[PDB]
Formats: sequence, C-alpha cells, structure tokens
Amino acid sequence: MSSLVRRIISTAKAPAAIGPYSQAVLVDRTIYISGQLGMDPASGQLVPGGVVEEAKQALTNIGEILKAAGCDFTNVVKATVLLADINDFSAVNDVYKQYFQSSFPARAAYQVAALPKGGRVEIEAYAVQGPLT
Amino acid sequence: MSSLVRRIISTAKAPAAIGPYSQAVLVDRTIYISGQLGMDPASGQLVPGGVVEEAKQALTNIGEILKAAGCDFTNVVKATVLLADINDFSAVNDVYKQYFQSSFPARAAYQVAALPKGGRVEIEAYAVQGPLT
Amino acid sequence: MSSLVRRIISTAKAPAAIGPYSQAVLVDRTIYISGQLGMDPASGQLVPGGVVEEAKQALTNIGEILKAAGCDFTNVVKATVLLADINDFSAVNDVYKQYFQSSFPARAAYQVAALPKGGRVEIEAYAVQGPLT
Amino acid sequence: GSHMSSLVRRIISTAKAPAAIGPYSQAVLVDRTIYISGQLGMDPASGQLVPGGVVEEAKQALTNIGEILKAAGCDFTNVVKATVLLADINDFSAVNDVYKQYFQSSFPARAAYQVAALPKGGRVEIEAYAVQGPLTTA
Amino acid sequence: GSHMSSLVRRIISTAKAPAAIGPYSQAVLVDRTIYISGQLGMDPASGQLVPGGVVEEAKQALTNIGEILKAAGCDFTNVVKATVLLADINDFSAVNDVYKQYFQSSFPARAAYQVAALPKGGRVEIEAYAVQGPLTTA
Amino acid sequence: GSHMSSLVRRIISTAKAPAAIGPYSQAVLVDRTIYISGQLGMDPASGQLVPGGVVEEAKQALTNIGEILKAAGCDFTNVVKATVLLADINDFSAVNDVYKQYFQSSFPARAAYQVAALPKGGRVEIEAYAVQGPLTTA
Ligand code: NI
Ligand code: NI
Ligand code: NI
Repeated sequence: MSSLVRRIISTAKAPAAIGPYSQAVLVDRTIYISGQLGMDPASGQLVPGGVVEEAKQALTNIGEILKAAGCDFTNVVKATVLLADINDFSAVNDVYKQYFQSSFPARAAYQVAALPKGGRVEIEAYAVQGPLT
Repeated sequence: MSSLVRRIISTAKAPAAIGPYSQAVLVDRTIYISGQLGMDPASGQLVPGGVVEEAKQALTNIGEILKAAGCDFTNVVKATVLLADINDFSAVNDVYKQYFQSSFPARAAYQVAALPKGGRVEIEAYAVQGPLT
Repeated sequence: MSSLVRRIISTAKAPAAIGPYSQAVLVDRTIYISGQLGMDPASGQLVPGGVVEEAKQALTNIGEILKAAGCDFTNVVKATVLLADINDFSAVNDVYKQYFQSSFPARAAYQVAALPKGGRVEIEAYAVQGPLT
Repeated sequence: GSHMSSLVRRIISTAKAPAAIGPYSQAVLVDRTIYISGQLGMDPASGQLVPGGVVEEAKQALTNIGEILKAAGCDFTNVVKATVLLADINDFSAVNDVYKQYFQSSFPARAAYQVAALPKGGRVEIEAYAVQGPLTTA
Repeated sequence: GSHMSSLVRRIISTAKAPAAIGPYSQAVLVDRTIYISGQLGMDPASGQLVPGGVVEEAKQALTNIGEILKAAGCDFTNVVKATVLLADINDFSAVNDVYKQYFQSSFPARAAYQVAALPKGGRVEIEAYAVQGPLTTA
Repeated sequence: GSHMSSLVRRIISTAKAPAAIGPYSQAVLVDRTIYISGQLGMDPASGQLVPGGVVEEAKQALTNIGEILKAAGCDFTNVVKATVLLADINDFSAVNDVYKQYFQSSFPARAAYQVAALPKGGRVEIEAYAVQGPLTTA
C-alpha cells in the first residue's frame, strides 16, 4: 500500500516536551495534537493568573503547533477540554470561543481529578491539513 | 492536494449546542462526534431518572447525529464513556450493549470528577462513513 | 465511494473483553485501540505490584494488539494515559518511555477519578498501519 | 481481495449513444476515472454513420461522447485526455473546428493522427478519458 | 518528494508471456492501475508469431495478456479498457469472436481499428488497462 | 459535486516545448496522473519539424516530453506508459536506440506501431502517461 506521510511536528514557539511525547504527529492528513497546558513556551512554566490565563496560553500553544503544520484553528475538527474545576467551564468557554471564527470543532469538556503540574486546564486537539472544502 | 470534504453535522433531533462546538464534524470519511449528555433534544435539559435514563438519551442523541451524516451505530469505530460514578459501569454497559448489534467499537470507559450540568454520563464517539467492507 | 476496510482486531495474546467492546478496530489505515488496563491476558486479572507493574502489562497488551494488526509501537500516533494518581506520572513516564524507540506519539496524560477494576493506569492508543514514510 | 479498499467500478450505459453491442461497454468508471470507448459519427437510432462526411461525423461523435459523459454525471469539462483518429490527416483542421466548440478552457491533453481504417468506414473516431468531479483546476 | 504519499509502482514480469526486451516492461502497476504493454500473438518460448493467421494470433495475444494479469494478482475481470489494433479492419468480427470468450459481464471500454503495420508483421495487437481489486461493480 | 473530495486538475504549460495551439493542453495533471499530449519532433522555437529524419525527430520529441515532465515536477522516471507511433515500422530499432537513452530501469509499459500519417508529416510521435511522485518501486 502507499507509504503515508508521517511527520513529527516540533516548534520552539510551543513548550518543550517535559516527558516522552511529540507536540503533534501529522499522519496522512490528520494531525494528532498533544494535550497542552498553559505553559509559557520560553520558560516551560505555567503562566500566572489561574484558569483563564492558562486557557489562553494553552490555545496559543495549539495555534503555534497548527502553524508549524501549515494549518490554523479552522483545521481543527475535534478538541477535548480537560478542567481541574467544572465551575471554570463558563470562563473557559468564553476564552475558547475567541479562537474559532467558524466551523466550531466537535468537542468534549469535563472535569478530571488532576492535571500535570497542577494545571487548571489542558486542551488536546485533532486537525486535518487543508485544503478543506 | 485534494480538497477533502469537511461538513458540520447539525440536526434538531439532537440537543442544541449550549457552548462553542458542533454536534459532529465529518472530515473526509471520519466523523468526530461531540460528547453527548442525556439531554432531551426538544428541551435541552437532562432527562430524569439518573444514570440509566441519561445513558439511553445520550446514545439516542448520538444515533440521530449519525443518521444526519448518513450513518448508524454500525459506523462507529471508537467510543469514550465518561461516568460520574464507576459503580454505574455495569448498568451503563447493559444500556450501551443494546445500541450495537455487531462489530462492537473500540472503547474506553472510566470515572471523571464532574460532567457538565451534573450529568451522570457523557459519551463521545468516532465513526467512519460507509460503505465499510 | 470506495468500501473501506473495517476489521475487528482480536488476539488471545491480549485480555478478553469484560464488556461490549473490541480490543481494536482497524478502519482504512487507522487503528483505534481500546483502553488497556494492566490485565494478565491469560487470567483477565490485574497483575500485582501496583501502578508500575500495571503500566508494563497495559503497554504489553497494546503491543500484542498492534502485532495482531501487523504493526508495532512505531505505528502509534497518539496515546492517552489515564492515571488513578497524578503522583505516579514520573514512574509511569519511565515505563512508557521504554516502549518507544523513536517518533514518540502525541499524548495526553492526567488523573481521572476511578478506572475499571480499581486499576491504577489505563492506556488507549491510535495507530496507523504502515508503510509510513 | 479484502485487505485494500474495494474501489467502485461502474458500467455506463445510455440509450442516447450508440449501443455497445458485444463484449464492450460505452464507458467504465473506476474509482474516479472514466474510460470512454471510442465513438464514431454513428446515429444511435439507426446504427449507421450519419451522412455528409467527416464534419457531420465529428459532430455526431462528440454528441455521442457528450451523452455518455452525462450518463456518468459528467460533462466535457471532466475530460482530461482525448484521442482523435482520422481516415485522412488533411481533415484535422475541419474536425478541430468542430472539437473546439465543446471545450472552453483547461483543455484536455490530445493526440490526433491518421489510421488505416476505422470501423463502419468511419472518417473520425474520438476516445476520451474523464475524471468524475468535483475537480479543482490550478 | 516526501510531502505526499509515496505510491506503489510495481514492474510486472512473467516468463509465461513474451519477454520485454529493451527499455519497456510487460506491465506497470502504479497505485491501483495496471498499464499493460500491447501484446501480439507471439509465442513466449519461440519469440515469433504463432502460425495460422489473425484468429490464432488473437488467441495467443489474449493468452499473453492473461498471464500478465495473473502476475499482477488480477484476471480479465480487472480489465477496464482495451484497444484492439488490426492489420485488417475486416478481421474485426473474427477477432471479436475470440475476445468475447475472455469476458462475461461488466465489459471493458474498447476501441478497435486498423493500423498501417504492427511489430513482427503481426495481424492483431491488444493493449489493456486494469485496476487491481477488490472492485465493487455497480 | 461537493460530497466527494475535489481532486487537483493542473494544466501544464511550458515555453520549452511546442506550444499547444488550439483546444488542447501540453499535459493535464489530475489527482496524481499526468496525461501528456503526443509529441512530434517539432522545434519549439520554429513550430516546424527538425531536419534529418526519424532519428533527429525522435530526439526532439523526447526532449519535448522531458520539458513537459519537468514543468509538472517530474522526470522520465515518473513515466509509466508510453506509445510510440511511427510513419514506418522499419524505423522502430533506430527510434528505440534513441528512446533507451531516456530510461535506466523500471521501464514504462509500451506500445509501438505504424500509423497511416502523423501531423506535420512527422515520422515519430510519442505519447506518455506519468504519475507524480513520490513513487516507491517494487
Ligand atoms: Ni484484500
Ligand atoms: Ni513530497
Ligand atoms: Ni459532491
């Protein structure tokens, strides 16, 4: 069968791996993006200011990974929003909405027991390289 | 490269979005379905009767989204079952089994800390548009 | 449209299903693998020794499912690591690292409230059948 | 035999073009490519060449191709290659004046040359390849 | 050169059909499409035309195509287009009586016409295109 | 018309090969397959056959194909089928001696035969099919 493209996505505009994973993997046309915490890309540290600031940084991180793969947020087809606190759902929703102009992805969003580094939010995503009709 | 089909799936036979997401996204042949709670499609409210009733409604909701995309449960390849209580695993399993006549999907099933709206169960799914061999 | 290959993956070298799911589903070239606990394939029981032993068994289980589908760990593109305890992240990371020689998958890793059978870890994965470039 | 996708193979058949009598089809669509049998200036109803020589024949042949394309959900914009077979190379310019009426832009690849003889005494035969849309032209 | 999938390109080669001597292959499979070099009524063992004229030649040519299809994991049901080249248009009916024996249904697209000359003095040459299965016929 | 992928269809055009004047393109790339119009031994600059007979013409024709392949991001290793049309079957060996210079291994499928006449009085015309890489040869 055809040999499908498989490319590790890696940019210094997103945080370095603090464990055994790639930022994202592009395979054929689908990009599987690792869960992103609200880590400042230069320092590798959670940004201050709690869940809202962290959500903004996490989504910014995803945006830079998408850009490295020739995509933007319009390429995203599914996301998962992992919360440390379900009471933050409204606040996180309002952040998240700002990163999608259109064609809102499929999503699941819920509270887990704990995230790495005591993050308040982690977002994973799936995207498909364009062109998309 | 080819421009792949990307279609937002939306039916009034499933609940309206109470946040910034689509019910499902079809991209090429893969359908990414949002996490469904046991919400009555007409009202947008959780059905009464607890985890069993909610699981039935959530899976019914998924079925209507699949139908909107020209599919049924035989198109589903993976599901995730998110529980508010791991003690409900048996009861939810017996509900879930009724929606698959065959070719049971891959699955993961476990307890999270909280779901939106105080749901007792949420189910996400991945499907592939047929024909399938 | 073309009729895509859809094959239920099933091997006696991985645990039997204790519920209504397949070990994995191959659909076109993508393999959706069910969440694996650290269950001994012969007995269906969690191996003793806690999170480290369980992680090793879970990943071994995934390896046998990949082998049944003509793949190995280099085919994996995404994994999710579900922990019963976020303090086990380091220990689980060191186990997990041993199963990837290269091209580390995308990943998300975090603590949930409870796993089936009181497992300490569950790992799901997504793979793509080769050849991969 | 089941480890790769099963690709669509559709037999095209329309009463609006000469019937394909014997062990051939008017066209075969397979995956997205349509292979169209060479068409002569044969009248579908009569089973004979239309009168009036190479120009009338070219018109009927291209009409025939058009009806086959339509049966496959396509039109002339789907054509990516055509071969124009002639009884006389010196009829090329006159056949080209017919042919150019069917194409606007993004023209098919083409070969045109003279053969020793065509079926039915034909003076022109056109074979085409097309690709089922949608197509994005660059 | 690495940003798109690398498609399979397989050279077909079988001792059961005339050897392809010089810078050509008996057939090339690329992705799922098999392009088969035109086959004459050449005996594989002798390297010459079989005796007995156009009918014997057509049988050998189609036998040759069959062995090449088999080498590519296919049979005659995989064929989607064929071209029948003749030394004499008036041999069409007799060659067609041979050809029809190889196909049952879902027939290939076809063109048949007379050329000025074929290699080796041949009276018939058949070129075919096939698509590696599985195929779903509609 | 939007429920299947929209496949790329690219018109190939290069000044380095004879211009395609009238309702045809030098080549069409569609999905990954390139259909290349038959090329004569025509000088691009002059619009006429090069002098010196069939051997000089074959060289120019293959040079023409080369420039078209290059315009489509390909070279001769991308070619999967070619057809060699001749004014004289007895020129096959001499044209083959030219042709073999363009191919090293993994040769295209081929048909070669004599036609009654080619455009422009040509003695050789070559049509080719190619597939945009990357390609994995087995
Ligand atoms: Ni198969
Ligand atoms: Ni490339
Ligand atoms: Ni469409």
